[PDB]
Amino acid sequence: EVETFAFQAEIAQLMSLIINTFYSNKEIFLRELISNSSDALDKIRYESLTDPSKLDSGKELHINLIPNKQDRTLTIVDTGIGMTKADLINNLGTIAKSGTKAFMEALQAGADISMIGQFGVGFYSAYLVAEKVTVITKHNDDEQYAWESSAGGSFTVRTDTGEPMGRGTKVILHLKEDQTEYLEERRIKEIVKKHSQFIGYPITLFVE
Amino acid sequence: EVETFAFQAEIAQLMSLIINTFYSNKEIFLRELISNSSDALDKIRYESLTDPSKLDSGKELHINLIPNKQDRTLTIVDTGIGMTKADLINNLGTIAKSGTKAFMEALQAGADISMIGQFGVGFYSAYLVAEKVTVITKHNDDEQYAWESSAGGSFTVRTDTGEPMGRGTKVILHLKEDQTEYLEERRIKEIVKKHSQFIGYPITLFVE
Ligand SMILES: COC(=O)Cc1cc(O)cc(O)c1
Ligand SMILES: COC(=O)Cc1cc(O)cc(O)c1
Repeated sequence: EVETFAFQAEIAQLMSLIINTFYSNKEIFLRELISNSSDALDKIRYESLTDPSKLDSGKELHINLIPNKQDRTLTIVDTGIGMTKADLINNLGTIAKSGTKAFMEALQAGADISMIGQFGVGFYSAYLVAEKVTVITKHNDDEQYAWESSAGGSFTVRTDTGEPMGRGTKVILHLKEDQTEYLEERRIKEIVKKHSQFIGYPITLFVE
Repeated sequence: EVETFAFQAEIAQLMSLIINTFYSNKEIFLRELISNSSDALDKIRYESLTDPSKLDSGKELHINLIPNKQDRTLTIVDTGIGMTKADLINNLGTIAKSGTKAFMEALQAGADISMIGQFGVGFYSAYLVAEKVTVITKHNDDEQYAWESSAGGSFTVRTDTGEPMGRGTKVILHLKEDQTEYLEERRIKEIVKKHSQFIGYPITLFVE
C-alpha cells in the first residue's frame, strides 16, 4: 500500500527553483544533509540524557556515507532521532512553508542557494544532485517508513519492509547521470574536510 | 524558595574559558542569542502546524531587544517554545557536555570563540559581556521559572512571580561595566545588520 501526496505549493516551488536555477556550487548538498544528521543525533542524545531507554534501539551515534557506483547512489545514514510518519508527511519535520518564504526573499535580496540551510530547508538541496531521493526512517515512537520523490509535485510514503534500521534516517540519493563525481572517494573526502570538519559525531566513508 | 545547583564540571569549565580567555570580538554573543530565539520560535511554529491550540498562549512569533541604561541591562525576549523546569536545569535544553567537548577540541585545533554556536552552546557566550545572566521562561507544559547565574560554578532556579509572559524566553544580560556599548542603539543595529540579517522573525529594537 503506497500513499501519494501533493507537495504544498511553496515546497513544489522551492524544489522547482533548486532543480532549474543555474548554479554550479552543487557540492553544498552534502554539508546540508550531514548537518541535518548531526541535528537529529543531537535530538536523540538530549532525550537520552533523562531517559537512557531512548537508546535501547541503538547506542551508537554516528553518520555513514555509502557510495555505490553500480546503483549510482550515495546514501547518508545517521542513528539520530528518526521521524514519525506524521513528520515525514509534514515536510520531513521542517517548517518548510515559512522557510521557503524567507529563502525566496533572501535570494532576490542578494543570497545564493548555498545559504539554504540558514532557512531550515537544506534537505531539499539534495535535488541539486539527485533525480530521485528515497528517505527511510525509524523513530522510537513509530514504524519504519520510506518517503520517496522525483519532484514533479508529489511524494509517496509506504511502510518499509527493507532492512530494519533500529532507529535514525537513511537518505538515498539516486544521482543524476552527470553528478557521479559525488561517488568518488577523493571528492567526498574533499567536501567533508571543506564543509563538515566540526561535526560532533564520527563520519565513516565506506569503501567500494 | 530558591534552589541552587552546581554546573556540571564541563559547563563550569566552558564558562571559565569564556570569561577568562582574551578575545576581543565579543559582539558575537548577540548573534548567538538571537539564533537561539529563532530556533525556539521555529519549534513552537512546527508544533502549531498540527495543533493550533499550541499558540493559545500567544500567536505573535517575534524577538524584541530591550536595552536599559539605568539598570545596565540588555534583554532579549522571544515568543518561542520556552523551556520546562527540567530543561532549564539540564543546561537550558542543550547537550552542553558533549558540545563543550567538541568546542574545546576545535579551539586547540584552530577554531576561535566565535564558532561556539557550531557546537550547540552559544547561550554561554552571554558571559563575554554579562556579569550575571537571568533567564525567565514559560513553556506551554510548565509554570514560569527564572534561572540565574553569575558563573562561579552555580546557578539558581525559582518560580517567577514577575510579569507573566504567556509563552517564550527572556534573557536578561546584566552587562559588565566596560561592555555598555551594547546598550547603544547604533551599536545594536550595526551587529544585528552584520550577523542576524536573515533571521525569519521580526526583531524590534526598543527605544529608551
Ligand atoms: C531537518 O530534518 C530534515 O529535513 C529531515 C532529515 C533528517 C535526517 O536525520 C537527515 C536528513 O538529511 C534530513
Ligand atoms: C538552545 O537553547 C538554549 O540555549 C536556551 C535558549 C532559548 C531561547 O529561546 C533563547 C536563548 O537565548 C537561549
